Amino acid sequence: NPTYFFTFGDSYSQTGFSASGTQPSASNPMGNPDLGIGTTTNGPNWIGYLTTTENASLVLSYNLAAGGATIDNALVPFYPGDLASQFRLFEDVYADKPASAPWSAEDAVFGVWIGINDIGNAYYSTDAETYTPKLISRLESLVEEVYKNGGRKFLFLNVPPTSRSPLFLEQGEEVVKQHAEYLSVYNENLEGMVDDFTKKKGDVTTVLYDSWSFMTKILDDPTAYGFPDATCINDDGTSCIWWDNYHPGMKYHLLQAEDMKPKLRKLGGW
Repeated sequence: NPTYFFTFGDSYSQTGFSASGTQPSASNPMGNPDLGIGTTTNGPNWIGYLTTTENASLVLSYNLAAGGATIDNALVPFYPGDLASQFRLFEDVYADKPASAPWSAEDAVFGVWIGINDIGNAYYSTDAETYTPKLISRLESLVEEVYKNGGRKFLFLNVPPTSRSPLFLEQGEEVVKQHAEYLSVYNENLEGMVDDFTKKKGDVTTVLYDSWSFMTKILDDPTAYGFPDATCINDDGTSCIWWDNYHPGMKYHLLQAEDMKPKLRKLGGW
């Protein structure tokens, strides 16, 4: 009795899963590539950890996330594999519940972690209070497609403090601040959307995971988590919070997955 965990997102979530590659099974829950390959962490990422280390029962991971993704290239554009295209890939291969992924409302969990790149590319050129509702409304319409297919369990991660990644710190404290203020508005509107959707549907199970506060706790007191400081970079993924100037390493992703486990019990796999 597996949980079918379909995920959508950006480079904080990518593993390089191909819908034409080896498919998830009990003996191979990630499908492809091997657990620990394809990420921006030097090892497993939060999805790999949730699927294989923090799981309370069998979880099968179909990870559609792609580096460079924004919500929809008609709003903030980046790479062709935006979130809209990831939902299209889902619609093309898994939405009709094929024998290879025979999911149902009671055993499918749809996880979305998006907005890092939308905010990263729009925080200085748009007004947060009126532009972020357009981003969030487009996210909600994508979620509605999965709802129409029969999905009922949803996991949303808010945007973490990429304002304090080395890439942003180097642009100056006032840019860190402008980005952080915009991001806060986005995350508030995301929360409102998840709450409104949950109430309006009445038949869904949802979790909004506050990655922002979790990461912020570590950045504020890095040595309490085994990191020497909040700014160093090490591509080993474990010596520093940062694997490169914009992405956290496997040690951070493991701490996040361990933090998420109790909050995901209600979704069935944890």
